Amino acid sequence: ESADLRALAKHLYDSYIKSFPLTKAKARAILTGKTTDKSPFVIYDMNSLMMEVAIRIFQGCQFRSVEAVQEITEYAKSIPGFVNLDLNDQVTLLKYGVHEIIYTMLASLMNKDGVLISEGQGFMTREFLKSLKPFGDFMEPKFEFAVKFNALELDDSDLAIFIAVIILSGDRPGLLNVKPIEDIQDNLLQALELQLKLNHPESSQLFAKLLQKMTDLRQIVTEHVQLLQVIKKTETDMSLHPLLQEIY
Amino acid sequence: ESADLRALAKHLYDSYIKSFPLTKAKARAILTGKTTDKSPFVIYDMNSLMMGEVAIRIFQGCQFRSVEAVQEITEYAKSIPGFVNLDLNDQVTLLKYGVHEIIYTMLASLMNKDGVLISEGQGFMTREFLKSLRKPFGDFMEPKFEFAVKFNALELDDSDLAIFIAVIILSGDRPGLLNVKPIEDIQDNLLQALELQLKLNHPESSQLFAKLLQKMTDLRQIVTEHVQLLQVIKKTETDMSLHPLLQEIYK
Ligand SMILES: CCCCCCCCOc1ccc(C(=O)N[C@H](C(=O)O)C(C)C)cc1
Repeated sequence: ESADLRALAKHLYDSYIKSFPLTKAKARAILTGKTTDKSPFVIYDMNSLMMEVAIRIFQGCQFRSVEAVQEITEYAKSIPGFVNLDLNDQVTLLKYGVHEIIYTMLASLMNKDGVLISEGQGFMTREFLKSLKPFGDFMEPKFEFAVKFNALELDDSDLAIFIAVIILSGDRPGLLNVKPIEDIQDNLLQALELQLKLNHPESSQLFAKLLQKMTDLRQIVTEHVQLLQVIKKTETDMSLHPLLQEIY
Repeated sequence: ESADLRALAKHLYDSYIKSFPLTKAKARAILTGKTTDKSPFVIYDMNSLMMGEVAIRIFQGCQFRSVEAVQEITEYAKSIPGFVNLDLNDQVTLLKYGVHEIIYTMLASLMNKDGVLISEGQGFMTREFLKSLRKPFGDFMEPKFEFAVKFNALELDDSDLAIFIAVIILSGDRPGLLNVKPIEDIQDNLLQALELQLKLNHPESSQLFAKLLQKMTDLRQIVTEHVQLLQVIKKTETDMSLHPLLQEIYK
């Protein structure tokens, strides 16, 4: 029924809005399309940054991603059926799902020339990011993914359902009861297909093309974790990282 | 019109039968009870293999079959409407990156949880025998089996796979492509054809289209994994030759 499908899609949209402060609609109005309201502060070089450095930028993105994990966790609890799953499976779905969501939503904050930081009050250029040490290789593959992903011109109402599809994957390692997970995802996939067909009636096979993006997403995440343990061989020692590295 | 999509599906299935000598339909008839003029000889250990270095012999055997498969996939690709009209470097690029994703898709038709058909279905090599091979080589086929058991649960037949194999070839996110838009135009048409085919062939099968497309992630990971394993071999086995066609596909 278009009935419960449209009703599920509005439910998820409203919950997405409540859970994520910086929407895509708002990031775009700030980005290359600019409201004549308040320009963000631009970080293009060391002196504008001041106004290790590659390590504190790295650490700042960790702080932000820990915040996002909690925004995504509350969103997932609004997906019908998610909280009725086995508690271990809920934890497993979030553990393996959260990077994919982070890089998905980060694309909403990026264009080919940079990424919004600090709730949109800043803008760090793509060029300044490449100009770092081993840390110059972190954000480039996300910019390359973002550029191709944003070419799909999804909006928040589309991304709300797509994010739920990612969370309810079904193939995460260690799940205990796969069936209700794939049952929920089936119904989310149906809602996503109808949502794309009504929201983008002239965008042929957009559903299929969105699903193909999960390929690049999982490769991006796989690639991110390998660089993450490469720097466990640059930063290594001393103890005044107390509960800090515990929180991360 | 849906009528044009059915004709596209029929064309591709017809070329598939012509290009691939061992279909899933024949593989499943050999594997299951069915025909007993098709019963394979089973290789599960050294002496049954001796009756049909060992690890390397088996690996050169896989290499030859792989080269054979590239030739068959290449023949199939030329039948995909528009493929031969595209720029040449791109045809080559599409084949370079598509070939192994297709080989591991079609290899599932030859697999069950216990082993894999070989020598055009005359033989069956056990999954445990392949895993007991010396070190680097015991690890080649096991992720392939793991993929196949999940992929075979979709219950696709050759007419479904013909269209899916064409979707894979005509990607357009392949590294180094010159003109992406004519590629995506073909793939869009193929995706409509796949979508209609699954809805008609598997009517009671909810969201099979989405589930099948999601499987393109597992294929990408298997190739990536496989490429890492081959780097190990090139260093431990300096007296061993990869095939030129396979060398040029890998970079
Ligand atoms: C069907 C007639 C010949 C039977 C041989 C069956 C052996 C299983 O089929 C395989 C097994 C492994 C591969 C494979 O991954 N080959 C690798 C590749 O081309 O990347 C390496 C040989 C390089 C390809 C085909």
